[PDB]
Amino acid sequence: DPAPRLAGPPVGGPGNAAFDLAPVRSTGREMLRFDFPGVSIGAAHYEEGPTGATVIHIPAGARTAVDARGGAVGLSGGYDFNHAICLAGGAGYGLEAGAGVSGALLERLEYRTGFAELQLVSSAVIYDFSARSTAVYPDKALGRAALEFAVPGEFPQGRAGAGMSASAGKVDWDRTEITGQGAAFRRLGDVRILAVVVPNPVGVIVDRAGTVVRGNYDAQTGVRRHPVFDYQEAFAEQVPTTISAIVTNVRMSPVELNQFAKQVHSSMHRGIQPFHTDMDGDTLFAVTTDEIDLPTTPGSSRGRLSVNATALGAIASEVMWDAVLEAGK
Amino acid sequence: DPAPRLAGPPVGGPGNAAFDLAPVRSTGREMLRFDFPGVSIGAAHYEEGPTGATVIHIPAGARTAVDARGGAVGLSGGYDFNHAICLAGGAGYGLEAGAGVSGALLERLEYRTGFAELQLVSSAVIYDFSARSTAVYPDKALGRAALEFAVPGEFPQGRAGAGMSASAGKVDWDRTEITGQGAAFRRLGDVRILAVVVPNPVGVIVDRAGTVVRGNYDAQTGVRRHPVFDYQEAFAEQVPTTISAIVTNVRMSPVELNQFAKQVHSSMHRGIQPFHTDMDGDTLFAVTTDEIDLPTTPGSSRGRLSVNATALGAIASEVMWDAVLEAGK
Amino acid sequence: IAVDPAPRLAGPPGGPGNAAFDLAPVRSTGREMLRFDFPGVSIGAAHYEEGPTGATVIHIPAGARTAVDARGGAVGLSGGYDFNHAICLAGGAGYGLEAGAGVSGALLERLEYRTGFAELQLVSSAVIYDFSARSTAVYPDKALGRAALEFAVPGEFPQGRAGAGMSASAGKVDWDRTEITGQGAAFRRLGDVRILAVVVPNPVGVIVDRAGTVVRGNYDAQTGVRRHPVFDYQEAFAEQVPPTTISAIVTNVRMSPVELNQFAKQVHSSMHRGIQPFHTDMDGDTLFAVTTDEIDLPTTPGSSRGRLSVNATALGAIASEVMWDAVLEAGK
Amino acid sequence: IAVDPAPRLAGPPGGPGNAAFDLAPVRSTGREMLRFDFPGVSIGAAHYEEGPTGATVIHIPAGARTAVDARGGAVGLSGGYDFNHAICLAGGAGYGLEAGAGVSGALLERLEYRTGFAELQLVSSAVIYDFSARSTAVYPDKALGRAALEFAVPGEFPQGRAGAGMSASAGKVDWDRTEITGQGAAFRRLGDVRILAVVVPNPVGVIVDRAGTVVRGNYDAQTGVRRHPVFDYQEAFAEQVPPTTISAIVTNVRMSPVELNQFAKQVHSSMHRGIQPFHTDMDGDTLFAVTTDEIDLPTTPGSSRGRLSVNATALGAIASEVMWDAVLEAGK
Ligand SMILES: [Cl-]
Ligand SMILES: [Cl-]
Ligand SMILES: [Cl-]
Ligand SMILES: [Cl-]
Ligand SMILES: [Cl-]
Ligand SMILES: [Cl-]
Ligand SMILES: [Cl-]
Ligand SMILES: [Cl-]
Repeated sequence: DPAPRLAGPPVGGPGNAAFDLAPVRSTGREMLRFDFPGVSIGAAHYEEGPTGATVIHIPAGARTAVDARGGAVGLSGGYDFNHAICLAGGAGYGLEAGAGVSGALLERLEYRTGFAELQLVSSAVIYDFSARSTAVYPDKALGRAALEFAVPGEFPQGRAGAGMSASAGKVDWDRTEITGQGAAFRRLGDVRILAVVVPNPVGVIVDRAGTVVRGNYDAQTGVRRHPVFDYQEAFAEQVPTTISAIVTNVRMSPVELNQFAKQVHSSMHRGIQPFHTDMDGDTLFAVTTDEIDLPTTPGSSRGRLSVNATALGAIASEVMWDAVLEAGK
Repeated sequence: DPAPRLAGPPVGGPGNAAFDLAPVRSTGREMLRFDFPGVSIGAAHYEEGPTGATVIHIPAGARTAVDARGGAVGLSGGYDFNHAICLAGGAGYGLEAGAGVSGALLERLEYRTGFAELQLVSSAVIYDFSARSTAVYPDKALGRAALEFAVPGEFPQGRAGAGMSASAGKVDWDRTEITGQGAAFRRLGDVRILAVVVPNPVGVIVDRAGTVVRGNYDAQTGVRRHPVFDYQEAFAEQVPTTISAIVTNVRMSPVELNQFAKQVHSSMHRGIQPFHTDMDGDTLFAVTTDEIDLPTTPGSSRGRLSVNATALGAIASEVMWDAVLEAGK
Repeated sequence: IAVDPAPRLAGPPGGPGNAAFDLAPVRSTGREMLRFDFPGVSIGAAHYEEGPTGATVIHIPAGARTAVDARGGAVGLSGGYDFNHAICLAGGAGYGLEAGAGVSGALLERLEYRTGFAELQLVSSAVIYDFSARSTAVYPDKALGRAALEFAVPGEFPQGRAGAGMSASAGKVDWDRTEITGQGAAFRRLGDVRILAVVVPNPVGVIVDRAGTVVRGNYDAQTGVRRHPVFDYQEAFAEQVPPTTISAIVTNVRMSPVELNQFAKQVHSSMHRGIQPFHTDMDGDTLFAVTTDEIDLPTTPGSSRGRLSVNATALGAIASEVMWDAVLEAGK
Repeated sequence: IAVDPAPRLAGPPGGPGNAAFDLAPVRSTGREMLRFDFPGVSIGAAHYEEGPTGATVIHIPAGARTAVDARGGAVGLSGGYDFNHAICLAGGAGYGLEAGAGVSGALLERLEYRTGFAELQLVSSAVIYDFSARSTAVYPDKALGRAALEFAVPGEFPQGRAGAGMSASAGKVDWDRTEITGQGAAFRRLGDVRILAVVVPNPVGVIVDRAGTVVRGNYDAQTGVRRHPVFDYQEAFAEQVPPTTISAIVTNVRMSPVELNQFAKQVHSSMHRGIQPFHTDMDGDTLFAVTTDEIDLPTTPGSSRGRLSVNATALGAIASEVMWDAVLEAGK
């Protein structure tokens, strides 16, 4: 039962043109540290929003699967191979941050443009305008800044980057609470799994016991409700987005990687409820650096079908739940 | 903590040609009764398998969305409008049951064949051969029988129809348990929601507290395990299907219905874990009889965004969890 | 081909169904047999005279990686697997998917009822609606699918009114101008490379040759000629709004799942050259792209004819021509 | 069109990028202006001489229901929304998606920075890779997209080397045979019905006319003629294996989401008539089908020209011809 963080009602607010916007390097509430060679993370925000962008930079490039769900997807690129993933606020306007990343990467490549040297950035967005009283959005300059701020082995938890103005629980805006962004990391032997998430759900964040921990908080009661209780009573009366990434170092074929993405994404309906709704633009990127082979056969002491991409997906699903809970903390 | 129902190892077994197969009307462990005009359910099995088929008959026809996930889908038709949904065992061979339904419906239509009089049956299957020691599968005659046995307002819970030899928890077959089929029903005002499920998951059935209730039972310990505990230890050591239907009477557009299907299907990763894996052929049919309008605006005392298809999806997700728990009981 | 200019109007359309008849499968021989050299690939074609309707089965007993491309609002598909031991094409609209169950059951029996997951016999099936072209309600049933498998012959294909093509037809702006088509196949061997195309065109649109001439469908008995449907459509709009094809490519060239899928889409779209309109809401157009995984593409795509000349796209372009030839055989 | 037979080889391809230049947007006028009567639809085209590269923006301020059809292995798409206030087509490969951000930001400013979910300004963008056709690394940036919006003119389209078409090219079996294309548009009014096609063909394949003649791309300077790529591909295989197009249709006819989506697929596939090969792994082919929802189809599909003559499929067939005309304008 954490203390509430109600977003409150928005107030006609100023947009980008009204300000000389200074990027700020986001530090969040605390820094997660981890060991994942070849992966860097940067996060930048404008205090003016507040709104921001979070960039996962994999300079060598990495094979990717994208799983998009719901009626409000805001996606650019969605490539099967990426040098960066850019997550941002600002609704569709915030896809501009990824253009800032792309242009910067072209500069770093000394303006080479061979079809194979193309720098590929996939971007996804949350609508974060109800949670504040301005129209500032992540722009090209903010995406460039997030890339510039990227470093190996660090992630700023909470109100940082794309998570500045993320919020949950939207049966009614009077009960919506600020979330954040979150990350979690596990290493098993040589295997590495990093989960990054920016939950801006219509639904609420739920822990492993089934407790609603963030979103749909009623100030009249002091208690959070699972949305289904509201929905069911609404029917009886009246009749008559989360953007995320997994990054791993395990080699998976295109088909395995795509099904892994679907599996991990669906697993997030455990910690976010409802999820994958028409109201949401839920988008997960599954990224592999293609470093570690799975064994040719899937046995172990733990079972005949225990070491495969599905197994990896189950583990990664837990890392992602932990990240969602970090974002809601 | 229910008593175990381990499937045990399969034993070269006989197939359909070896028997004079008599359809049996499946009664299960108990009958669910409900009120849903225009919907009938029949279930038939062969004791010889044991294996069976469950048919949802909507004689007027109903708009449908199909959501298929994983690497082992076995689907026929997958139509956007159906007179029947046929769920069966027998792996891909059991898709034949749906042909029995289709042919019977043509007969009932007096052999009319105008493109608009076409009788549309969508079928999906589970692989149920590891859970028994024969190669008998649901054939045309069994599908016809299931249709013949269909009645309004009844569903046979447990080991009935397609659920005869369904099983869960397949990290290792020594720990796999027999499930069944399940159904649940809710009425809210005029709104009706029926969930039908045949869980044959690689994963396990999980209740709302997070307890593993069916699948991955270790006879050496007397306890069921969430598969992720096995998977994670397998990695540390070695490196280095569910078919379902919702049926409702609420009018939804094609787009709403499709997103509703996705939402409800993903919600099942709460009660089945892992879910939507490469190993699974998970297929959900969302069917509406298009009887009840939702209101033009989505408000109620419960919230400004409380009465819409997403709301319906959240409610239906709970009905489906209840059905999954019925199947595992 | 030399297409026969003569009309073959289907005519209009209280039809009897399967059990009204003592249905004996007939091995379809069509108008002519195509012979092709592609070890591992057999084709069987069976029909019921009483429809007339039929099924055509491509049997690849090793199993072969497959991509499925389905378009339009009227798809009738079973299985649609990424690996198949057989592809079953049939008449009878959705009822004719039953033929593929006949194939599946027969293959299980041939496998001595083994049911290990790696032993599952996988059949993908697709259908055309062929009831407008005849009075009956007879459809390709499980017996007919089993018969088409039993009748499969290595390296032979019956052109014309045979198997699934027995009551196929084209050009459906008005049924008075619809003509019977058939099924068709074509084959090319280029070096070591083998490409087989099989098609059962039952289009809303018409069959068009490489010169742009409409050669089958939309025959107006009042004019004696076939014109493109667009002329009828444009005249219809000016007046009233005043101010399926099922097919397979089979090749022996190794393609990854991703390459094979995009090859399928390319070849399928290429068929809008020979069938117009195509991929419509009215159509259940479904193409299966199958590779037997026998021969590698070179690791680099060069030749004397260009730096990007030997790759899956190039193979797709070649296969597209084989498919157009098959479409013209069906319409001949 | 009368296509110019003369070659326009792109030539081969250490190129400077955007900030190397003081980049002034130029309003593109192309070779000729198409004028069309479609209230609510404007087109702006802007280029940078220093590329040369550009962007073409279709501005529909009411917003319009859209279906997106994307094919191939090289798609470069932003938004891909089911409802759009603008469509932005650009060069610069994935970098040129930035032009659409310029459009989006400008539209937000025009909306006085209102951000209610029902007020969100939705821009879908798609790109061609046009860097082989020039030395520079200049790409359509946010300023260029904003300029293309600012330059939008109701009912006018600049044909040829203009906007996104400034460095578009066709026929990429070998770059030595690649020719500059352009952008193209065509428009038809039939009764009350309006159909606009816009295309930016940068294909791997070639542009083909209705007679089957290759008219742009794969020009062999050693022969003086263009032949179909398949001749090169087949010769390449015999030797070595021995024994993007971005486009939009815009119409005023009401179509449901399902009809509009299948219309998009039909029209897109129809472009394999005029662009061959098409929908290849090599291509990022993306078509936007947009309806302004002004006029109903009749409730029944009859006319004197047939019982199934007035429906979305019929509209698709008509629109397919408008699109082929646009492709030929681009290649002229
Ligand atoms: Cl929000
Ligand atoms: Cl927890
Ligand atoms: Cl199993
Ligand atoms: Cl429970
Ligand atoms: Cl027909
Ligand atoms: Cl045989
Ligand atoms: Cl190019
Ligand atoms: Cl303007």
